[PDB]
Amino acid sequence: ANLERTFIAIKPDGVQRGLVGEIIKRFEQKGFRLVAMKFLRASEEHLKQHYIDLKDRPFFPGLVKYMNSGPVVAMVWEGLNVVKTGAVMLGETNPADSKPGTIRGDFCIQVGRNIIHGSDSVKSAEKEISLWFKPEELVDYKSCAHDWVYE
Amino acid sequence: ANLERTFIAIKPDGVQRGLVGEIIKRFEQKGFRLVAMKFLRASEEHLKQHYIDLKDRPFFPGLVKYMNSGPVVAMVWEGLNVVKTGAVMLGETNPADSKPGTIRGDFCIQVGRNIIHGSDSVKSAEKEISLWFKPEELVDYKSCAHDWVYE
Amino acid sequence: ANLERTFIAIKPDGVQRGLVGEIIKRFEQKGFRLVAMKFLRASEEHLKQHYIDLKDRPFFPGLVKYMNSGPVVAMVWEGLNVVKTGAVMLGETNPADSKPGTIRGDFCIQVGRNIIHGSDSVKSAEKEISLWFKPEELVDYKSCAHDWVYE
Amino acid sequence: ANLERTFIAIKPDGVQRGLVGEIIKRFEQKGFRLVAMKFLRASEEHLKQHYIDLKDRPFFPGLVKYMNSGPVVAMVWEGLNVVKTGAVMLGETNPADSKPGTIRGDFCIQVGRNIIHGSDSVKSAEKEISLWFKPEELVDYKSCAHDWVYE
Amino acid sequence: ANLERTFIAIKPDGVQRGLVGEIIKRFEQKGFRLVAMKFLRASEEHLKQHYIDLKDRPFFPGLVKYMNSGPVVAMVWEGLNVVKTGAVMLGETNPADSKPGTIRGDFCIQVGRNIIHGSDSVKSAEKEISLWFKPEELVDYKSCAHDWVYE
Amino acid sequence: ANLERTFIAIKPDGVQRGLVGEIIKRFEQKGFRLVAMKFLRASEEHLKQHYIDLKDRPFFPGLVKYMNSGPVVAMVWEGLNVVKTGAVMLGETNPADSKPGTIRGDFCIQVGRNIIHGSDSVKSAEKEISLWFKPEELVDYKSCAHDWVYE
Repeated sequence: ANLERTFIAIKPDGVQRGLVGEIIKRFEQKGFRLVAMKFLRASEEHLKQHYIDLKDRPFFPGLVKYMNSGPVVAMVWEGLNVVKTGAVMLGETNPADSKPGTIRGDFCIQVGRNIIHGSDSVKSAEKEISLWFKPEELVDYKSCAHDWVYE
Repeated sequence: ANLERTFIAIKPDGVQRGLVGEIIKRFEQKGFRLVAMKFLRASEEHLKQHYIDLKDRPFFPGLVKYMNSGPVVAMVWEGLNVVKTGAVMLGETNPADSKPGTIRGDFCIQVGRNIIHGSDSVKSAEKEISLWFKPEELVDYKSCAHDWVYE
Repeated sequence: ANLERTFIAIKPDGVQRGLVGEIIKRFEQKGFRLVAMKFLRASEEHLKQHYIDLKDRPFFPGLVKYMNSGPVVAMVWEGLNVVKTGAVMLGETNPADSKPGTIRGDFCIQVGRNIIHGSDSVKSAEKEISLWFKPEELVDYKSCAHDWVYE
Repeated sequence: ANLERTFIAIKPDGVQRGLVGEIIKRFEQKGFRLVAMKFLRASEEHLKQHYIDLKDRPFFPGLVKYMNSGPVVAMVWEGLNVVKTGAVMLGETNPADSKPGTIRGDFCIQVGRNIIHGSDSVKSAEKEISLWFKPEELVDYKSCAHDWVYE
Repeated sequence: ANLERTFIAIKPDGVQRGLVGEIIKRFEQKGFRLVAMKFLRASEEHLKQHYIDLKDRPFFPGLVKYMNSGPVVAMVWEGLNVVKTGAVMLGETNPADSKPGTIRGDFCIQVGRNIIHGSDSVKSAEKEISLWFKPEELVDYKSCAHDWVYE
Repeated sequence: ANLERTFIAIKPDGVQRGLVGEIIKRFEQKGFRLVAMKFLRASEEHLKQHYIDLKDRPFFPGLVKYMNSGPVVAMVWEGLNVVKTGAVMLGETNPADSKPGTIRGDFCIQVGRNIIHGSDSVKSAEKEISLWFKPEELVDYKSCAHDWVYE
């Protein structure tokens, strides 16, 4: 009954390279419902919170600097298995392993410029939704094609 | 030689979700030849015959009712290995497993609303072609690009 | 006036050149409803009835020859002002006078190879629909997006 | 000149019909800079402020109704003559007068379901921007391709 | 008449902004025949020859500097009225005046960064083809779809 | 490393079937840099050198015949791991094994009409580049988006 949500952020390279519309189209055409969306330059402290699990990695400062180097598009999407399916659609974390047809497979080359983030679990998703969105920014509506996407 | 043919049907949800053009385009761009095509609401009797091998399964009444709940686009496509290759282009029957780049992978979420049918064997293909089309609704012509698609 | 219908045929060149999906997509995305569709080689006799107002013109033989030279995709589309708007979408009769973004403007060059026909008036649409389709081939269903296309 | 901004809102019909990505791609590909974006159900109050110059009009309570009937994507885009040019890109107010190639020409049919709003003048834009966005929601960054879009 | 040629050049901003595939696709989809294509950084001397008519204009040095500032894609396309029709497809010289659906209307903003050049007459085309291409770089072949593009 | 180059040739079938723009777009959008491009009918003598290793095979004559039967688009592309990644983008040598989302998977059917060639190694690539291009045909410039594709 198809209420799972995931957090997806188009990274500053995705914005800079003019991919926002293309990426959103992929999620819309698949049948997922856009729940929330905002555009911002994320603060350093916010990004450190987001990537708290990577804080002791040598690449972490560079990741935070890159993730703050331009605006991101932050989104929440709803649908059956949106967490795992969203991850499939994005492609492997490293664009190198990413297959053609996927977002990273189609559009990027290096892991440190891999255009998009998607939650890696339901638990991570709910943390990330809380971090990036106030509850009232999550919009409840019913898609007109819902009964053709779901039995 | 006379090339292999497959039966492709765009299901009520694929029509409803506005994917008819997108789907046909993928077959045309691959180099397959459209042999036949019609748009209809398949009667429950016609669907009972299409799914006759499933007449004793518990889901059969619901399947037939669903498949009768909107029009389908019924098609025959020709080409080398079109049955197997068409099936790959459609993706796995469960969209949860279908890869980005495939029809079901790109455009749908749940197996009960999986937008499209393709024949699963040459046997099944000929069965399906004979059921859904009169032999005179199958058009013979040579694609202008045939000698660039086939040696 | 939202039940108006037009007759659209993809001409033999439009089929040969692989434009069936593209064409259908433009009608779907606009919000029009597909009512009927089939794929056939129209007989010379059928085409003489379609072009009956022109039977005494010198270009008649060549017109019927062209329209019979391969299969066409015959369609009925429904919506508010679909006749006039559909015509605008197609472009002008001469592709050279058809603007970029129209079907003829984007996809063909010469008036005698102008890929697509659309009815020129409601009167001609009603005539053409009857000629090419039996009433039982016209499917009645409601678009899930209807209430977002129409007030 | 180059720092002009306009207010673009994708109406509830454009969201419902899966056109958000499509619309953003058009502005991206043109060379305009996205300054702000958010997704929200606009309150009846907010909408009455936005349409305050029609309070005393027949069509007001149902307009405010439609515009509150689903979420909208509110955006601020920057560029030379973006107000006038954005308007041309959207098409005419009535989709029936909107040329193929424009957003309304391509995607919708009826004036009460015309998918998108754009500012009608520079003064209107600065009014709309200040109504719909906090100043801190407007992001200042430089497009990597700026020097290839502008002398 | 179907053997007319035109010179089309993607300017350095069109290459930088990743529009080469898109542009070529528009010409291919129209039915025109690619006759010659090369990628180069045009020399200052070459450019001064190309713009010989404007050699006494104040802006000529800056124009040559721009046009030398990155590579261009130089092309020759063949077809009926391709000089005039190519021009239409590109849009007006000033992207402010170019309509949605045209190359310039869809993809650029400022006249100085107007992404593409096409010949303005048969005489200009022949001059430009002689300047930019060696005779042996124009390739003779017949499109497989020629009889479907031309009567 | 980031300055690796590969050789990509769009075979005569790829040109004939109007896939030049589509192919180039896939490389552009990935973030690879176009270094060199020309369009020619490769002579039997040139193709004999290109396939020199296969000169004693029974299929060699028909291979050369095919590859000389129309023009090709020869390209050099640059970027990190572009040889291997380019290969993945193209799909397997046999279109039957090529996944949807790949060039051969999406656009062709038979191994002997498989639309495109890419280098199979760095060694091969440099050999092919020397054969197909003069060194002065390889253009040095920096992509405006370089710093958003690469760390």
